[PDB]
Amino acid sequence: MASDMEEKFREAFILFSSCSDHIEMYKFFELMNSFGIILTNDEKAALPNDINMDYWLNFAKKHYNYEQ
Repeated sequence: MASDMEEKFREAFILFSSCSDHIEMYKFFELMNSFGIILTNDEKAALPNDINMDYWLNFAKKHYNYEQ
């Protein structure tokens, strides 16, 4: 389900951010790739410097491939 996935997204943010309010950019790349999300270079360059859980949840709901 989508709710199932949102809980997976949340727990993964906690893991990849080491329990922090903001995730380092290179760890954000690891986090998104762990869910199959591949950004283009200039999409990466457009990410804001400060990435919190709500940013990641909105991002993951937009980019995740629910077919796979």
